Amino acid sequence: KTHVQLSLPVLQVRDVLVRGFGDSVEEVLSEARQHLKDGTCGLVEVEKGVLPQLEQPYVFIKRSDAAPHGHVMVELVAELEGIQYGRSGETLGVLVPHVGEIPVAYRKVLLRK
Repeated sequence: KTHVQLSLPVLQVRDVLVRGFGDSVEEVLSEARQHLKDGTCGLVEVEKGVLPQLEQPYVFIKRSDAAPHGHVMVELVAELEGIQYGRSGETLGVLVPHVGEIPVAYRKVLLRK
C-alpha cells in the first residue's frame, strides 16, 4: 500500500533516550521509515527549545494534504544545517526512535510510504 494508518506515541523531548535516527539525511529517512514499519517510532511536537535538544539530521512529519478516518496524511522531510530534503506542508512534529518512553498522547496519521 502507498499509505499506512499509524498511531504515533507523542513523547516529551526531555524523556527521549535516542535523540535521532543517524548521521546523514539518507540514513535518518531510511531508519525513520524502518522504525515506522516496526512500530518503534515516536513523535515530538515542535515548540521553542525542542530541536536544539535533539540530534541533526532531523526527520519531520509534514502534512501532505487537507484527513481520512481521523488520520492526517503526512510525509517525511529531513533537515540538516537548515536545508530540507523534501517539500511538504505544516510540521506535525519530529520523529525519534521509541525505546519505551511513556507517551503523553497519540497522533493518528496516514503515512505516505
